[PDB]
Amino acid sequence: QIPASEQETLVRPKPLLLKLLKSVGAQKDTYTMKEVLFYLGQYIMTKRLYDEKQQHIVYCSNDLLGDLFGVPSFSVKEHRKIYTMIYRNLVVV
Ligand SMILES: CC[C@@H](CS(=O)(=O)C(C)(C)C)N1C(=O)[C@@](C)(CC(=O)O)C[C@H](c2cccc(Cl)c2)[C@H]1c1ccc(Cl)cc1
Repeated sequence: QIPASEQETLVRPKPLLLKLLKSVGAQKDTYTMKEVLFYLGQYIMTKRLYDEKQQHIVYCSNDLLGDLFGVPSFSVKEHRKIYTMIYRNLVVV
């Protein structure tokens, strides 16, 4: 459904997203989506907003991530929706 070439595209996170990304990776002016997805994913795991015990759902209503995505929770398996939420927070280069 989602082509792998999409992970090579270049983007610039908006201020709030950049704040989240910097807690897990070095600050950069331009990121590849592969980088954005990893840092976002790593932020979710280190903060345990995703417990492998709780059937694929990430709970973020008590986190900045919830403010970024505009939702209290979401499934890690519904990738199309994740991309749409992430793009609301970045600008394509
Ligand atoms: C928070 C969970 C992270 C950890 S992880 O792999 O990124 C890693 C362990 C490498 C940090 N994560 C996953 O667990 C995965 C394996 C969940 C799944 O599809 O079964 C993949 C997921 C992912 C990867 C690429 C693109 C999308 Cl939209 C989602 C990806 C993910 C990345 C960002 C967001 Cl916002 C949501 C889910």
